[PDB]
Amino acid sequence: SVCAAQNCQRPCKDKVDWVQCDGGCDEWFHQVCVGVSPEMAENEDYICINCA
Ligand SMILES: [Zn+2]
Ligand SMILES: [Zn+2]
Repeated sequence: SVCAAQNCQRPCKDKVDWVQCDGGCDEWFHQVCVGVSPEMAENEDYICINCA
C-alpha cells in the first residue's frame, strides 16, 4: 500500500496520523512524506499540490 505523494517515504507507524486532501482528490498523504506538521492536521484544511 503506497499513499499519495510525489515522494512517499512509505513509513508505517501506529502513531502516525495521516492527512486527506479534501480539495478534490480525497487521497491520503503522510505528514512526513508530503511535508505536513501534526499541528496543521488538527487545525487546518490540507490542500495538496494537485488541489493547489
Ligand atoms: Zn506517504
Ligand atoms: Zn488533492
